[PDB]
Amino acid sequence: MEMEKEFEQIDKSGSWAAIYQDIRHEASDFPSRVAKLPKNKNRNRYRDVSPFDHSRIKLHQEDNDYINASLIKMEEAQRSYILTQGPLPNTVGHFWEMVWEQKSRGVVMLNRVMEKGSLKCAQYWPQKEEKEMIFEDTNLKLTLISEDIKSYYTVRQLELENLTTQETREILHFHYTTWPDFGVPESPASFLNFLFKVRESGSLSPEHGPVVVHCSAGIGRSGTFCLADTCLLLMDKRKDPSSVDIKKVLLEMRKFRMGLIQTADQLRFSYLAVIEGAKFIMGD
Ligand SMILES: Cc1ccc2c(c1)[C@@H]1[C@H](CO2)CN2C(=O)CCN12
Repeated sequence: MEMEKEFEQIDKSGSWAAIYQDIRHEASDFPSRVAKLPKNKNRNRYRDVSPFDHSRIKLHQEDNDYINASLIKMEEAQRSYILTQGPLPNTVGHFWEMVWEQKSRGVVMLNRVMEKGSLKCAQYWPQKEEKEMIFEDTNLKLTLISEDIKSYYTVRQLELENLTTQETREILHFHYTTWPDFGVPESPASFLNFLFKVRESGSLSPEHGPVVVHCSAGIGRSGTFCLADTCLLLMDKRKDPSSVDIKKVLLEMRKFRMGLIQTADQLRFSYLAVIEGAKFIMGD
């Protein structure tokens, strides 16, 4: 069923809450035993948001290999994503260790450091060229190279140095700065523009490790980003773009991380983004 017609049928009937609860009921439940070990309590931002054991990213160290991060592997679309929480004061070094070890080119940030008057993640990148950051626990150095501030997003060029080997890599930081403190954006136009800027950079391409995507918990806004990207890629590959079922793609992604899409309003916004996405790239 063409999703644009499914959309108007749900809107006219006002059944968004009913559709959303059906997804919550059918979603996978897999063990997260490593996340719940007592040694890992200060590595989790939220007690109710944990990576599954089968899909968690492992840090390359013998001490403690745990980080709140999941590998989302989309077999038909041929895309992979790492979805993670906003870094905590004691996990900023783990975060950059993961970017290094997984060979990621891009980090996608969908939150502000402060929202609703409370801290939603650590200040984990340098704000001035001449004041670099050193992470002594993981032996990494991070330097701000350049910053491009636009109305709806900022892009940063960062240099990550493995102090152990003196190898360096260029990381691109894509910061979506205008998601509202409450609800979802009225139009998906600026979110879509942002998504196609991340693509144009190479950060989502198979010649690099998976993109790292985060918000505060790494399930709601983060879920919206990967769901829109994968659905638009499937519409480009298939003989019948009308066969793409957004609810079935979301349930496949929920095999790899719990809770993706946190509200019925985020589910409706994801439909709106894909639908408009299709028109721009398939109509005109
Ligand atoms: C669906 C959509 C919306 C916006 C948008 C794109 C796609 C992106 C980039 C422009 O922003 C450039 N681009 C094209 O010219 C073809 C499509 N793709």
